[PDB]
Amino acid sequence: DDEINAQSVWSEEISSNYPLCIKNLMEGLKKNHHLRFFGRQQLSLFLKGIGLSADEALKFWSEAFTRNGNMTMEKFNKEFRFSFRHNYGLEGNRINFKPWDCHTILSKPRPGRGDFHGCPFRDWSHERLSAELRSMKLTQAQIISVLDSCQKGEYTIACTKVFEMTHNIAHPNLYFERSRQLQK
Ligand code: SF4
Repeated sequence: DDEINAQSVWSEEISSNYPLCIKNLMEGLKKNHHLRFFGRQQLSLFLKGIGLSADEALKFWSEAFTRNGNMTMEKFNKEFRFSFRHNYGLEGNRINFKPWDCHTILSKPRPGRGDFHGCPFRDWSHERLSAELRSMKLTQAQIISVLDSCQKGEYTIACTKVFEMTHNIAHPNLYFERSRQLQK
């Protein structure tokens, strides 16, 4: 827990290793203090996969959902705590839910307005992808290549390109582990 914990998953150091879908889910969680079912699962299970303990997860999710009076701790405990515990098996269900790979994520129903699950390389506009990638210090040429992949429907290749351009068999947790190790 000294490395991956409820507080460190909000740090720049750890979050620099997230792929765009996880970055998007964290941003929606930060802005809205809530995520709908599909994004709640995609993000909760990705964090379980990178080693966030069950105890630190309940800290992370309860703090994020109750921020700025968005809901009382009571409402969190009555309406969400069970669902988050179930993702770790804490309520006695003997299923160890596995993190979603890219194919699984792309296969979920496409996000609509207010949703943050899915794959930004498919689900975002070029304008929104361009700005996000500019903010990650990518150049014009580099962004055009990434978008070429997006236009061909080759989302996991576009993601791989972004990994390659931001560092000096398709799975968000694999992106995280590969990026974290280059960070060490
Ligand atoms: S390709 Fe996979 S890891 Fe990359 S942004 Fe899309 S769903 Fe996430």
